[PDB]
Amino acid sequence: TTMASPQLMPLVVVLSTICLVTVGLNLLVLYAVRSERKLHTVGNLYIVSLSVADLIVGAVVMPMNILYLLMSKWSLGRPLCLFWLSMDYVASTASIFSVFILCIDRYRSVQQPLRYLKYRTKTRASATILGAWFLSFLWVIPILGWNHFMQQVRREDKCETDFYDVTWFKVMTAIINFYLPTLLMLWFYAKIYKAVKRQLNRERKAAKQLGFIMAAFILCWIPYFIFFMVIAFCKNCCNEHLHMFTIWLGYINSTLNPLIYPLCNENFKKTFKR
Ligand SMILES: COc1ccc(CCN2CCC(Nc3nc4ccccc4n3Cc3ccc(F)cc3)CC2)cc1
Repeated sequence: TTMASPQLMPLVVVLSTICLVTVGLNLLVLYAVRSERKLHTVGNLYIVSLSVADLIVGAVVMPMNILYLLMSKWSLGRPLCLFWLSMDYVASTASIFSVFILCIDRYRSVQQPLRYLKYRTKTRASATILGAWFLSFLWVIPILGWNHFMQQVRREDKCETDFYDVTWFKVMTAIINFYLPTLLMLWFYAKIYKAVKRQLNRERKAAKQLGFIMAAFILCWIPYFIFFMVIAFCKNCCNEHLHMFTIWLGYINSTLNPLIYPLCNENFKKTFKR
């Protein structure tokens, strides 16, 4: 019945725990924000956007990915697989765009906290978050319309994105979506950290929070992306174990961010203590 060998259970039994902990922590963060007035700041809007993206990548893709791992097939509804892809790619890129927006906001604030003050109303933070989410949801077009744009799954042993066999698009979208946000974020973070070390202490807790979030990303997703852009050329080169572990390393990052917040802010630990 497309089962898995009894030696593949002792890891799914903990993947389910990771799935439940991701949605038990992100939901806790979200309820913390909507239960206390002190947490309706500007950067907490970006934190909420990140927590929502992690809730989606912990509640929609985690159980579907676990079921796909346990049952090595996806003859389980073509539109359902399309929805899983459209809620995996969009969530994973929305997390990295929300982090990018937060990093730009903090870099503008640390630029000079006398010139970026009239562009920090919460309405504009919400507008930027909605714009980032729109750019993320733009990922629906290629997945659902590659058979319409390029005159080209038809593979029922496993459902996959329609451009998996398109090396040029894969490498180009990987380069853009990861590297350019990653490079820009690293540049902004270095520019922040220089000034923060320069002046002086809430700055050396907020800078550490942003640095830990960025470290989480650039250190838990890059094992996936280096493999993704080395596999785009090597075709006799298909180690499934490393790929399957790197994807779940990124998912562990999604789980870790809700643990990152308590250990970098006192307000979050004060509202998590009860
Ligand atoms: C059981 O076997 C399987 C086999 C396959 C799968 C799919 C796993 N899925 C996991 C998440 C992956 N996201 C992803 N790849 C990308 C390639 C180019 C551009 C963006 C890409 N993005 C989104 C992203 C964006 C920024 C970022 F910082 C991180 C990611 C896509 C793959 C699941 C189970």
